[PDB]
Amino acid sequence: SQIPRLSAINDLHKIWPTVEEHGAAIIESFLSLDIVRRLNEEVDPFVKIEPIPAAKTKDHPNHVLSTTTRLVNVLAPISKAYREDVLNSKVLHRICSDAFHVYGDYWVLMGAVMELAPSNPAQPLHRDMRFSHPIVEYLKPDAPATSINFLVALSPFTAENGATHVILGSHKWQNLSNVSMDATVRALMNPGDALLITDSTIHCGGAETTGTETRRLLTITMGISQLTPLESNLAVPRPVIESLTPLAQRLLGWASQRSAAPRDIGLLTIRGNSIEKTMNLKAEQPL
Ligand SMILES: CN1C(=O)c2ccccc2NC(=O)[C@@]12O[C@H]2c1ccccc1
Ligand SMILES: [Fe+3]
Repeated sequence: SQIPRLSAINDLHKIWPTVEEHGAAIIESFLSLDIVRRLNEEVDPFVKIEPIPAAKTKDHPNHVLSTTTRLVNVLAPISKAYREDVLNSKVLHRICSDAFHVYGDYWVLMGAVMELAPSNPAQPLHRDMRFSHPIVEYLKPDAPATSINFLVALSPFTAENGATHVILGSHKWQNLSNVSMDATVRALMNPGDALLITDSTIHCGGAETTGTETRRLLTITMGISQLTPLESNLAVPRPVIESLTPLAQRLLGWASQRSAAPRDIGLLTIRGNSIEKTMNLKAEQPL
């Protein structure tokens, strides 16, 4: 059984139900080729100057990613396509509101570009969030997923160049005895396609075998606003923040948040008022 593939336009209402059942789905043409081009252009130089994940110069080194991975997060200050087109994706927001309605508001836990050098080895099969949010492991096994991960191809995903592996149905597994590469299928994707998984879906980046292709992706981890993001936008210039939509501002932690509790008292509030009301935060102001 292969990963179900869905149209971002026509099959919109089926995307989250598909992931909820099978643990993965491919959203064909999630981002247009044009958004992909612009995003690639914008992040290019920052990918190039990015050192190894556990570089000695970092005070939060990432010891888990391979030395042949480059990860660049906090994309808003770096990319117009990201902070405008991506953060406002209608497809993304329908899926996220489908997925997280039982909990309340959601935001970006991390939006990162990942680039894999030629001959990058495959990752060990894993679930996300275990190196940042121990709390997730203590949730009841049937609790609705508290984060999901959009893995957006920014270049072709082939079997040959290390397209992602997923184990369909593994988001519901409790006993991990059958975890093996034998159980996986591949996410073959064109640029702009997206693989959508939950935080319980067992998956791994694939082994790059050509020795010449450089595979790149945009990973967008969306999570309930009750969970702390992996990345901070606190240092993003106010002019940039005030160029965004109110929705994009909330996704980046520049607005208060709400839970779904009937008499919700809110998150990140200030003596009963919102961040944005308190700071008189403007929105949609061109730079
Ligand atoms: C270390 N890590 C990440 O840096 C990461 C990167 C992008 C998006 C999410 C993310 N979160 C993770 O939990 C984790 O896929 C995890 C993983 C496990 C094993 C091997 C490689 C990665
Ligand atoms: Fe992962």
